Amino acid sequence: KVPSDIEIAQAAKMKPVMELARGLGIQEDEVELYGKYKAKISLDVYRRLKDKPDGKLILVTAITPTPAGEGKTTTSVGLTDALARLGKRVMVCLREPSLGPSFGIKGGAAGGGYAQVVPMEDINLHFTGDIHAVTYAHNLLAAMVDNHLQQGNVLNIDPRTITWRRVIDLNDRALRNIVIGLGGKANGVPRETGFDISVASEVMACLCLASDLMDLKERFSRIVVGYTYDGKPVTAGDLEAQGSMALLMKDAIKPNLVQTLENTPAFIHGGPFANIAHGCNSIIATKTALKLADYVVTEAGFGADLGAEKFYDVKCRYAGFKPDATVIVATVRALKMHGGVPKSDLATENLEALREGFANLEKHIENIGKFGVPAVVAINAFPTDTEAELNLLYELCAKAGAEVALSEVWAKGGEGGLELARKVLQTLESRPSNFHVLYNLDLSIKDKIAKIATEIYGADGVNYTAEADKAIQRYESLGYGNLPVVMAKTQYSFSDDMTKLGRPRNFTITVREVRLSAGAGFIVPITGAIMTMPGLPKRPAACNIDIDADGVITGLF
Amino acid sequence: KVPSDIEIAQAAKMKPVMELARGLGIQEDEVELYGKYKAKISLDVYRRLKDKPDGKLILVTAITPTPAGEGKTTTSVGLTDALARLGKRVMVCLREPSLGPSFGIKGGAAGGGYAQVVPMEDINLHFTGDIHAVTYAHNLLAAMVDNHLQQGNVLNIDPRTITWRRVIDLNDRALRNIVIGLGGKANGVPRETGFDISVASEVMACLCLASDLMDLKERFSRIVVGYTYDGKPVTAGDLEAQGSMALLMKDAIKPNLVQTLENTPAFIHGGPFANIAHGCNSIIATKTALKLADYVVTEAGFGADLGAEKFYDVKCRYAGFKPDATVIVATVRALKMHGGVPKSDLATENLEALREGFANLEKHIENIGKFGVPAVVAINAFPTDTEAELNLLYELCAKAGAEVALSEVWAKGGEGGLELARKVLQTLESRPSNFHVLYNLDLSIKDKIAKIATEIYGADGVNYTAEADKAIQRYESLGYGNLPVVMAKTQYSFSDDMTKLGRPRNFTITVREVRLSAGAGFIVPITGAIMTMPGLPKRPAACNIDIDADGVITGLF
Amino acid sequence: NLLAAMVDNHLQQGNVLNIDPRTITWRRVIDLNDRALRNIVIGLGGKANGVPRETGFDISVASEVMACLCLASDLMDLKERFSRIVVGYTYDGKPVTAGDLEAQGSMALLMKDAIKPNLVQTLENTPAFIHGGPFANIAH
Ligand SMILES: Nc1ncnc2c1ncn2[C@@H]1O[C@H](COP(=O)(O)OP(=O)(O)O)[C@@H](O)[C@H]1O
Ligand SMILES: Nc1ncnc2c1ncn2[C@@H]1O[C@H](COP(=O)(O)OP(=O)(O)O)[C@@H](O)[C@H]1O
Repeated sequence: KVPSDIEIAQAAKMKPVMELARGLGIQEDEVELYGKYKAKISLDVYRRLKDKPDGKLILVTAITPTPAGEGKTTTSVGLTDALARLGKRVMVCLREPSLGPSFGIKGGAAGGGYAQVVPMEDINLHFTGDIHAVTYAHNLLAAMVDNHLQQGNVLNIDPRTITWRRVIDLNDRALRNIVIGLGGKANGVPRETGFDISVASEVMACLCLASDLMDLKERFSRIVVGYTYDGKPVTAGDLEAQGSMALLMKDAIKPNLVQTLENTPAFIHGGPFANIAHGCNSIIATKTALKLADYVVTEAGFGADLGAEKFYDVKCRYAGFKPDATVIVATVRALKMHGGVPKSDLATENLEALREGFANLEKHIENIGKFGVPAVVAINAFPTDTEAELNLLYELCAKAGAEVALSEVWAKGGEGGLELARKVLQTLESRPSNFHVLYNLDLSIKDKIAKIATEIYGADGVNYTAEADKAIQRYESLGYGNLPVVMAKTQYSFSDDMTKLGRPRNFTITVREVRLSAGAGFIVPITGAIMTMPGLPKRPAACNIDIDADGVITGLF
Repeated sequence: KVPSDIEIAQAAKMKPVMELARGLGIQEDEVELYGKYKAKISLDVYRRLKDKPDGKLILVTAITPTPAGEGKTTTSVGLTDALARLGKRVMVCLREPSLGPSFGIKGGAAGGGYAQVVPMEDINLHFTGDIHAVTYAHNLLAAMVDNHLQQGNVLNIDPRTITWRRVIDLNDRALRNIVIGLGGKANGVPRETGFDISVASEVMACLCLASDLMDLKERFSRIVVGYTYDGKPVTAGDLEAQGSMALLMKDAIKPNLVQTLENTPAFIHGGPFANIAHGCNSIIATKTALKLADYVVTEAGFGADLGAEKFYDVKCRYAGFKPDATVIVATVRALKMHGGVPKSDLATENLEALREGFANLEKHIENIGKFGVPAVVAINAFPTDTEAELNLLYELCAKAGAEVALSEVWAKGGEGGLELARKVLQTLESRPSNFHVLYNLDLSIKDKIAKIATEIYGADGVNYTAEADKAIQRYESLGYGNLPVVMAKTQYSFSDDMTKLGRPRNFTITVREVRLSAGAGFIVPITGAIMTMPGLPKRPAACNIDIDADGVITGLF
Repeated sequence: NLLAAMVDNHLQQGNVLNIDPRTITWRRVIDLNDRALRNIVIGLGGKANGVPRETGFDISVASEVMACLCLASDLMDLKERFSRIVVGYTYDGKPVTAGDLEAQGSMALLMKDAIKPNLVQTLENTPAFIHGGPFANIAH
């Protein structure tokens, strides 16, 4: 018997975040509660502590994802709980989930098992209203664009080249492509546009790479909404919108102090797209936790090929962060799959598969290697992984020359994470990390993409469509050449072939389109149509969700 | 002499709401803070005081609106504050403003001068996120309708008969008329629709008319979104959205405790339109106040002919309230506009036009009479009124059997309302009310409409277009005939012609359209052209809005 | 376009054949160079006005009707080909042809003079037929 995630977080025992705020030496006029159990820590905290030295930066990443599931949050949070069970002054920084999944597929634990962050309900509903403000700032900008068209279009924008869309945090496919502006001289200018899920907002992206508020304000100002008739780009700043957008963000820029079932301080702040964007919680939440703990467990989206890579290449580069360790997660199950084992064959023990599957992990370790960062494999263990496999895998990481550990934080709490914690410590004490950015700003865009594609995915090279080259020609020329590179591609493989599992070689990566996030300050190579607006299943969670007289919720998890 | 509104909202010391909370007999386990100066109060409070007697209910209303501004919210707060001075246990209930105005037309205070509920900024912006919840629940329903189409359209909704629009709390004209569902079979069902500003949402109206959560859930279920190809209604019940929507409103349902400049406790909750909806703050807020205090002041959008009338015929009806008194706000200024005087020369004394305009106010007093509620006029003092004009206003007011007070609450705060406060108290001590609604629900839709039109508006009779006659017959045959009537008409005339100021005679009203709010529980006849989505001006306030590092806001107020 | 008109009417009249409007391959045609018509949304205005859907126009000579005119052996053959024309698919993916909407006789009738070749001549009075005019890329 293990009870369900929800029953767990429910029977759990939360501590007023005000005391946790206290225990980290957050002043009480810097806390801003939302009930006894969530709060916004003013930015003033960091800026009074900007010199006190940063704790030690630990990134949790993982192997390329699989239907089997890796448990990268579970084990990013469990490690956190072990490090507190060892009297380390440690936090965990995490991403806020979109609201949308809650009502479609289902709501999920900020982690899972005995490695959750709480309160789980609030995290999955409106929480502190973070995403409501993004949405509202994005759409106020769009509002202002369409209105600017209505008022005579002084800036001579071609309505048909407007890249600025709209957001809503519901999986609504009906809004993917729409026409707005209908009904005459009074109601605007008809045009084609659409809606993406709000977490994919560039505004969401900025939230997460803004340094202070005035950085968010100015990033806003840089955003490309669309181009004039002569091809000249127009910005949020041209529309003199950056003010009001910043204003709508005033409270959302502040990170949200929650906690674990084991009362370790957690930040939850930001939650951007991991493909068309960098995949991390905000910089604010990390740079703050850094001045507040001696250890900061944090994480990034997908496998290490995308999350970690960008974590280093965009976030760390921006923030001046110098990560220290990095855990890479894995299962004998997720690895059996990378050895041509269909999801039904995860039942039978399979010593032979686990060997070839390993190729995925080894590749990652090398790639983490490539940053001057001390890896550590962590192994999320599963109820039917017979010990045959475990040691066989255990072997292969050491046989591949990097540290390895069993992780039982799912089933056992901070206790199951002690082993791994210790190695992270062994590593933190004895293994310094000369982190370097995998590339240089001044490289041409293609050079940059080559690097990542060649060095990280392990490809023989990159190929570029007619439009893709045309677009890069446009941007280098507009000056947007300096920026980093965010790699819009599948996650389920090192390649773009969503089915090329393991370490496929001989392949090349093909770049179909190239979008700009001037505001976030990056550039997005696309290697496959990107799902920016999911739709609801045949029967949405919504249909089965309910709340009674007592406030009892069913169907949410 | 008197500072600005924003200057005032920052100077005055706010008391931790938890105190105000306790001061009212609200247990700690019933208050959830949103910082120090905001709180949601539990619905458990009303339940634990179900059997205490109600304080006195006092409605603040006004003569016919002009573009000049009228005096209402400011009197509500000002009256409240004077009563607290006079020693009385008093609360004021107010509506939450939409986010929209803040960026286009203008963000003004919840009141003004020294008669303001605060914290200003938070009330005007995201507040405690109620409107966001309303927004998101309404659009989740929308999303669910379209998904229904896409998933085989089992309920057989004719997309084209869909009445459920979408909402956003921005002034976005371009969204009024849209076509969605485009892109292929993968992307939903192409159809026409649009957005309304969030506070026009039936969800908002249900929030404001609900008795608690399970009632709000029920109303939700009764919401009609569209019709089968056969003309049979399809409700949100039918798509099983009520639990989700409810769940999304679980914090939105509790009223928000806040306060005036003088720390008088104050509820802000709900915020509907006064034309397609009843334009009152919530029943939950009002009905709790009546338990926690001996005097509750609340108010209604637009003029007495609209807000007051709907306050009595809808709100009080749903709730079994009985107004003990009612204040009508008049200004010498506007009463002259009603006597012909254009906006440009309102400062010039003109007793004859003032005598003519009084007709407007006279008609309103008569109308409050018809509900059994003793009236008291409040003259909102302006520096350019002459003593002669004021005295003439008191003459007519008494010659019309109404007590009247001058009210300098905008400048002097609670003190400028003592004379009024005392007159109100004199009326309560000596003229106990005989409250009754204007009309019985038995009457047909056309009878109920006639009775309002003739008794209240002073209309001769009422006309219909063929479309209105079809709707009324549809609504009747579908059994919504015994519903209350909410008249969307212009606010600036008793007539349905916005130019016909003063006390128009020999006129007819025309009902062009009839929509239905089955969840809110009423029928909406439309007379003019009704704007359920304002749009941005030439140079929107959002362009002039900034915030710097010090947190200092400019061009927002 | 009569066929087109008949497809949409089919939708409006209760959509008995259960065409998914969105899978409709039968566009409309006009023998003008009109770019603005390539991508359109039709069927708007209310239940009185048809079924909103995406579609567009092709220049008339690209029309399959033109191609059938040019490949037909006579009228009854042109009628048959017509009937076999696929306009779209049921929600189930099964094809719905012009046969299914019973348009082939009408279309045929509309082509009763169109079917005969047109005799004319060269500058030197050598006899000359002009008849048919399809695209050489999507058609022959
Ligand atoms: N060891 C385990 N056994 C069973 N279920 C697990 C285990 N670890 C994680 N899970 C569940 O599966 C999901 C995957 O873990 P999570 O950390 O959320 O994945 P990721 O962060 O890689 O998306 C979690 O929601 C959790 O409930
Ligand atoms: N006596 C007065 N002198 C100056 N300004 C006033 C006075 N009374 C009201 N106002 C202003 O009018 C504005 C809008 O009118 P308000 O007082 O809210 O009345 P209403 O609710 O009828 O619109 C407020 O922001 C307030 O500052």
